Amino acid sequence: IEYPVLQKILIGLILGAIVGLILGHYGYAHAVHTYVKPFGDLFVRLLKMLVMPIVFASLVVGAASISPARLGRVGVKIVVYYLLTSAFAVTLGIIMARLFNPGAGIHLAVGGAPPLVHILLDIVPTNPFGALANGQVLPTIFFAIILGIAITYLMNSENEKVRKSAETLLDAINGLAEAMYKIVNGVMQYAPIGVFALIAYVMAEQGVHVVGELAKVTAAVYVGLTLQILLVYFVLLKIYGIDPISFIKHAKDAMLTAFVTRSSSGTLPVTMRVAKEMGISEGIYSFTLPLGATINMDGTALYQGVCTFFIANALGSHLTVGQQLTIVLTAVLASIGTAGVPGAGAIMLAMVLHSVGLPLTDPNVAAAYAMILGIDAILDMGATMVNVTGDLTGTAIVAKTE
Amino acid sequence: IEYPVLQKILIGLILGAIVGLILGHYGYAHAVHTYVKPFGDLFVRLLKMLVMPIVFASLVVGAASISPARLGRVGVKIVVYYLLTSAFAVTLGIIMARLFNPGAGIHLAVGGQQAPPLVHILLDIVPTNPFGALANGQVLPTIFFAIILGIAITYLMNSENEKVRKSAETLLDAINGLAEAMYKIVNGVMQYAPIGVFALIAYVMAEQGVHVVGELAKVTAAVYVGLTLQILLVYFVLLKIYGIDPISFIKHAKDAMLTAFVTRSSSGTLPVTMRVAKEMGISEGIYSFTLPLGATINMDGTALYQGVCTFFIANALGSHLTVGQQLTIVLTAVLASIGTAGVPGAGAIMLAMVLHSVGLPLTDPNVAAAYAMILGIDAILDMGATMVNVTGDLTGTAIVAKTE
Repeated sequence: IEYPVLQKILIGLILGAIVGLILGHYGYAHAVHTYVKPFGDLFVRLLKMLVMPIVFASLVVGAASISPARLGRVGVKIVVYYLLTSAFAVTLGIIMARLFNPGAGIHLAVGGAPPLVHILLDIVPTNPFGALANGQVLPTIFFAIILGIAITYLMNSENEKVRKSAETLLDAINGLAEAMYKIVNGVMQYAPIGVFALIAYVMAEQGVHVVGELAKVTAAVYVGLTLQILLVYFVLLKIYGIDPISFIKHAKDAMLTAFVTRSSSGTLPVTMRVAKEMGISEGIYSFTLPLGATINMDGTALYQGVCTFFIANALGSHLTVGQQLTIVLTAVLASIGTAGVPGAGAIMLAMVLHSVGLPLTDPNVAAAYAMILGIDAILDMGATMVNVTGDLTGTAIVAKTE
Repeated sequence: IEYPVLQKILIGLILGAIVGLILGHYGYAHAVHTYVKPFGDLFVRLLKMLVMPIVFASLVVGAASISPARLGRVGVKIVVYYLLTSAFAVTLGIIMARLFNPGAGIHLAVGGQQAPPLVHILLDIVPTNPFGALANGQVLPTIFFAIILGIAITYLMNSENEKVRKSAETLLDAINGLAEAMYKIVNGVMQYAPIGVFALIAYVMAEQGVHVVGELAKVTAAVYVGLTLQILLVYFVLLKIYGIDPISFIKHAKDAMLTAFVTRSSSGTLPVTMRVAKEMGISEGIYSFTLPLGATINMDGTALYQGVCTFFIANALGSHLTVGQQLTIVLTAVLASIGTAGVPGAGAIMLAMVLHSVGLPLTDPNVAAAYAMILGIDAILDMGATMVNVTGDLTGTAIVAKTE
């Protein structure tokens, strides 16, 4: 139950990727799935477990921070933060989708409803207890904020049974909040097993596919986001003090979980614990790391920039070069929010085709789309890991302001 | 309601193929479907209409032929006929699938590397209610009844009673009244065949023509010339070798092939297919039992389409395909549905079913990807495969006929 720290993770990752990529090439991809996968799950399981308490609890406490600003500000900022990162991510994806040209081997050309208001009203839960119980991040967010603001106001009550109990609750809640961070490390001790087993399977069952013209989308994603980290985030970390390499130092574990869990929200326990140990206050990170996981577009903007190209160019089309954006922007904007779920990228890509006019019925549209689906998991890992890097970057910059 | 004969069809076919292929390239493939298709259907409608009477009626009469042999023989022959044509079709498909090599642009490899009873389909041949049989479609149980009825009528005529010998005639005549009546309609329909043909391969070229491009087109080559080579090298070799004049055959079988190609439906063309065997001069005692039992037992098409398409997939997922061990898979495909190859789109189904057997299931999103390309070209690869099946049906008939 001992041994080296987060190199033990990197020992799992590289050793897994190799043993999986090998094992699926020799076809046992299924056998890997029935023997290895469940240790990879048990990791995501234990992380998921925490996500609800660790968010709800932390954010009642995170409304002990100055309410009118802080939770009125920052929200204004971190929104405008993602605007100016997603903007850069879009043009970094398009200019990666021209650079690499994934549409040469195919080459096979075939011709050719959200209300918002009834999703805005969904933010406000009608039963917070249910909210928590039955998953749900973004209504639990809204409650916790409204609770901790209410508690704040109870402490300034001239009565002192009230001022009394007010404390009791908030403390007891912080008991939980803290308790969970304690577990998040208990889990992390199983993270090398979890990582090894996860990208063992994910490399067996979709690695072999990363070959040929399919691989030419994986290039423009993986180096396209590698360039989002270096050229857009570090440029923003450099320009706001906080030291770029000391950042990766601290954010090591949240990125290696985001990459492997492939789930933005499913890593928030680790994501948040890195912001504690980094030294941001709960009053910021408890509201910008969850509202990040669901509002962050850096990933989808960069994956449906190069994948949008791949399809438009594989059915042998111009793609209105430089009018890529018209489609890529409209994709992001169709689900500005709720990009946290794994596999979500594939869904919007399909949904865009409904808008493009090329419906998934056209058996060659469906053919090209199915190739992306044999590679989506690899393209999802990188997109989430660059999302949760972008989440902390957004946090640590706004934090070191307000 | 007048004008030139079957050139009017060829005027529809070439003019349609051009106007459709053009119209779908400019995207109106849907608009072609909502305006043109329904005149193309109305042709297949009217033909379908006849298929039940014209088979049932014709085959009761076709048991006026000498029963113990003729319907005991020929059946033995025409079975063994298709054995030796399908054998040749298999090796003509494989040796077309190597010749053209459809698996170069993809090239996109995914690992892997990895139920019919028959007896409960044999017992389905015997209907349990002939009336229903007829009513609710069903060719191959209506076949079995009609044969059993006309044999029974034959035996009633040799009855020493002469009310019996009397009514026996009445029925069989009245039935031949129908049988004939239908051939009369089959020309009434044919006068609408140029409109039908134009409208059908107008749409079929709009909605799947544009796809016949690149590596997809390299399967259409090895099908269309692969079956063009079945006609010339296998059927004419058998027509030459059995008297019946090869070019005088196409003369007579012109209309049955241009319907089979455009209706894409083996059984859906039997009215025309049969009328060509009347006007060719075979007896009902043969053609009424070898053209329907053909439409459902003929494999010349599927053997040649799932020879080159089986390759395309095995080779597009970048596999050896065990060259020369193609047959192992191609034979087992044909043999999985020896029968019931008559339905349109059937070829696609077995191709999928083979992958279940190969070990590469349709779930594997690149298996499903390559398969989906074939599905964007299936209709074009179906027209040719049915037209060469119904050419092989009449060839089988006219050769066995000119024997027994």
